[PDB]
Amino acid sequence: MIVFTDLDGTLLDERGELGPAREALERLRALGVPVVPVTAKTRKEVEALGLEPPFIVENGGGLYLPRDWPVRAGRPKGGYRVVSLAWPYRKVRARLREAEALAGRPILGYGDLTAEAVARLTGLSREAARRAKAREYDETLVLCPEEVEAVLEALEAVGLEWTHGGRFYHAAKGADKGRAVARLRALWPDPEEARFAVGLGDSLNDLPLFRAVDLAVYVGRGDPPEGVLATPAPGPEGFRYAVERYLLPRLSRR
Amino acid sequence: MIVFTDLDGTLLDERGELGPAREALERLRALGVPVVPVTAKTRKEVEALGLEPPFIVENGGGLYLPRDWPVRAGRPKGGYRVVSLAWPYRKVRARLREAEALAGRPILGYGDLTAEAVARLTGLSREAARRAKAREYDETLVLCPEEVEAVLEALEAVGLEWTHGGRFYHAAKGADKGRAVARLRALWPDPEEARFAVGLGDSLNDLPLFRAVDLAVYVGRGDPPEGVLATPAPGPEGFRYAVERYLLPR
Ligand SMILES: O=C(O)[C@@H](CO)O[C@H]1O[C@H](CO)[C@@H](O)[C@H](O)[C@@H]1O
Ligand SMILES: O=C(O)[C@@H](CO)O[C@H]1O[C@H](CO)[C@@H](O)[C@H](O)[C@@H]1O
Ligand SMILES: [Mg+2]
Ligand SMILES: [Mg+2]
Repeated sequence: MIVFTDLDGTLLDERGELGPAREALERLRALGVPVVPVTAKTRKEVEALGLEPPFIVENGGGLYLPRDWPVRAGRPKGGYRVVSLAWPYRKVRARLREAEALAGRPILGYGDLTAEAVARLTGLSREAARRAKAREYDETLVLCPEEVEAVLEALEAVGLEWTHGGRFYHAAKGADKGRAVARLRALWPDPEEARFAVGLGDSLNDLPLFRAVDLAVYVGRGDPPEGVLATPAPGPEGFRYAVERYLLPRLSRR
Repeated sequence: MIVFTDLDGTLLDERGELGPAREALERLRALGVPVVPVTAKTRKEVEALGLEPPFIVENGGGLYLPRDWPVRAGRPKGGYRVVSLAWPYRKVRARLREAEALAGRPILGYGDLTAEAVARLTGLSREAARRAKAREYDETLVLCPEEVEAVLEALEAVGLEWTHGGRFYHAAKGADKGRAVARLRALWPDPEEARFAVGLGDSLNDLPLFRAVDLAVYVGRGDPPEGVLATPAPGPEGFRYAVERYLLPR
């Protein structure tokens, strides 16, 4: 079993911290069950949480592996090995200018904003906002609700893909959480261990994750997507519940 | 006679330079008639055009005078004395943060954006965008058409004032082109020279300017405000027309 988990609104509390999930994560570690973050966050943000690879960043844009992963893949990038699945940020940003020209409306993303502005918009500290701005694949958009319909159509017209991560829309090309999870499972050193995948998440950007796993669990607000399990409470309390009710039983058996 | 002139759309053209206005300006110079730019642009932008003081920037937020102006006013700053008429930018920005609270939504302006972003949104070069970001009084807001009304109501609720510049909304407190014109006229060394003021503007946001002068000329497109002269063609062509038809004869 491998557990693939989203971060914001799933494993992380409302302040972006891992505290509330520690107990459940320790249960999993004790049982030798690997946990793989699969997130809209950047590599810099994941590193700041103290999370080690393998992990998947920017909505599946990048798969990061340990430098000594037994299966040789990707290219060395700063102490890791990286498998790039999506277009680079620079290309997304260039194509966004074309979308903006079509929409006839400004389309602002983090790349247009100061760290100070991103901090104000997100509730992050200035330092954390700098990490959120260090994007390699995916752009986070800052859209007024009134312009969303027009903007999304403009993104499609210019060949970009969009998703939504809980509070913000994102634009990218080739970044899909399920594509990335599939790739990582195919690169797993122990085929048996990778045979059964669990996926937990809370937002639209997790729908492809749920399709790529064998057991899907929704810990967001409201009703779950069809065929995905719910928990009584959202976020880390939902993650904890899922570990204790859905996973632990499956880990003994017979 | 003093000629107060808006920049963009009036003295400047599509790309932002002097069309058939160079000659019109040299004529006024030859007659020893002062020309005072009155603009939404920053001091750094006006300097880049090579314009010498006196000039009025940021929609009347600041009046810049030569350091050696014969009438003592304002605060010394290098080659200038500056008369600040409006709240400083930092204070406007702080009030904006409050306005966001009431509006329950982000209110973004140039201060929140990179020079690269400002350049893309305005059509300016990165270098020109950096100068447009060097604001001392007034903030340029970046608003989608559908959010404008909610935002304006919030700005006013927190004690800010707003104006429309031609493409962007602006927020400030105490920046008014007419107030700045009246102040400069009162600070003019030779009262006889400032007795008759002319005001040329390309837009309706030049109404405060039009009210503060004795002869108002609209060199924009379509009908001019009531009590304001017009030209057949806008721009420096309008400026030239206006100078030839309305001024030179005096
Ligand atoms: O889209 C969102 O709602 C969130 C959560 O998915 O991600 C963005 O917002 C987060 C901050 O709220 C950043 O940490 C991420 O990098 C990204 O920019
Ligand atoms: O609001 C506008 O439409 C123009 C003209 O009024 O001023 C803003 O926009 C100009 C760029 O178009 C800048 O040069 C000014 O500094 C200011 O930010
Ligand atoms: Mg999430
Ligand atoms: Mg103008």
